[PDB]
Amino acid sequence: ATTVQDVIERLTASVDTLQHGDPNMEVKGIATSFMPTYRVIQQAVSMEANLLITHEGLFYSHTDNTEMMQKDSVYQEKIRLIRESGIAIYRFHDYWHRHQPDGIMVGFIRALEWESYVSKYLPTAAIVAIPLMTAKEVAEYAKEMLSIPFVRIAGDLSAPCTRIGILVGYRGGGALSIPLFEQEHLDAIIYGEGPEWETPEYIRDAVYQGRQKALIVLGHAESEEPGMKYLAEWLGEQFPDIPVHFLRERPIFQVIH
Amino acid sequence: MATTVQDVIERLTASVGKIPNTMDTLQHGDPNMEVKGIATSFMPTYRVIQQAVSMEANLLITHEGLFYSHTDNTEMMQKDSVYQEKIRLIRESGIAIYRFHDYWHRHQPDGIMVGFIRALEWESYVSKYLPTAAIVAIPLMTAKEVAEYAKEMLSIPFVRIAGDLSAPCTRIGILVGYRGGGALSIPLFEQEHLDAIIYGEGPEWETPEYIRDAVYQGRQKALIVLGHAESEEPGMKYLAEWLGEQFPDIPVHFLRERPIFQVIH
Ligand SMILES: [Zn+2]
Ligand SMILES: [Zn+2]
Repeated sequence: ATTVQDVIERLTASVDTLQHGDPNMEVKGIATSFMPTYRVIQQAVSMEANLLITHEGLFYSHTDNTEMMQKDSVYQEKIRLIRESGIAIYRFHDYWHRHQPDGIMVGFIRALEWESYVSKYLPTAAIVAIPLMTAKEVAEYAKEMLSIPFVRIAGDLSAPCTRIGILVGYRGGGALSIPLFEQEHLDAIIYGEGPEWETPEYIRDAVYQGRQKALIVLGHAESEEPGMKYLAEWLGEQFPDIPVHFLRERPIFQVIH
Repeated sequence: MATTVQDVIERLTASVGKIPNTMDTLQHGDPNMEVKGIATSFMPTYRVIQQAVSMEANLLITHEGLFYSHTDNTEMMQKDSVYQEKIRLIRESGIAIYRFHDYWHRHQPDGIMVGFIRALEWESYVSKYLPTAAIVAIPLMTAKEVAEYAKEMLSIPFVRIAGDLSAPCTRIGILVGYRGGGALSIPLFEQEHLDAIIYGEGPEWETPEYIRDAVYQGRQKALIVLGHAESEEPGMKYLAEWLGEQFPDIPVHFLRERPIFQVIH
């Protein structure tokens, strides 16, 4: 007779709020996803999952924008679907990141089958030491393992890489990323999203100065969806009598080239 | 009478009142130096500075900061050889570097925005200039066609599109630079009844997800994301054209940079 709040308690004790729904509802199935899109909510209904665990918020902000969205028709139609669906939606974000090895990062490393190459887990990043690959080869490897349509790369595509730093989510900014390059003697960094005018411009200059360095930018959702698939596997083991599944979304962007 | 660096600064900041703790400052050089040449750029990259020196332009006017932040970092400027070698180049360059950002955006028509609209040859289609956006009413194109048009007119290798590539687009909002976030973009979509928005850069979890859901709900809307430099370089090219008019004896050149990213597909 596991309830919504029972699941939240197990998640909160492995180491973020119930955006909607009855915490005392009995859980009949669980979906996980990076983003609680309108279509993911419809898919949860079709799967008869009445608890959706997602990484991001419901209404396109990390802050509470409910008042600014009250007159918005997209918000109104989404809240109408949520009320009709009877689903509960829980945002699981900070806890998973703050675990000893960050669970989002662990999921990413596992998706790339790089468990055996991890040199160290840092609070904000992980470091891997791999057999030599060019930066373009690392970019192609990540694209293939993650099954994503495109990646972006700054700097030297031919840079020989044996030490790589990984930062998931919106962690590509210069304050987190730039110090790692010489502190951990990195050839390249992989990250999800960050300001275009910070770490990529550092790499542009470094390559201009002759350094063989590069930056592989995956996409924010692309960098964190392995963590949410990993979460569904963990939840399915924690609750073996409740069906639990990851829902993947389509890429947010298409490239016009 | 010759023209000095501070002379150019004053001509640039002339019609805009003083902005409190703006970082539109002189990053390096002597304000009383005479200007033999002027270069404009979006970003003061290592190569941009080398080219300005090589062209004997001794005043570089750029939109962004010198060390990979909107706030330069003395901590980690000390270590890291990349920062060090760039500082060494600047010092031995003997050129003046002035960051023209807020005052450019706060010109009566946003100078970055006017440069962008000129580069797309869309001045005839402007419906209004808002403080932090422009609205254009264009001959009907699909969203994909708008994206392809922007890519061709700006001479850039790729653009990205969220939403409905089939969306019939006539009313388009434009936000240059890092203004694509939902605080600015989402109100505009329903206040100004936009079919699409073109912007430089913004959080992937804000406006693109709004449009994803809009399209899931049956709306025919799209988002075209150009890149930060791609959205603001035309504004610095236009600044070079303007500055040459204002200082006719001084050679003025716009220094374009490479795309920051290559796409692997
Ligand atoms: Zn995250
Ligand atoms: Zn700008």
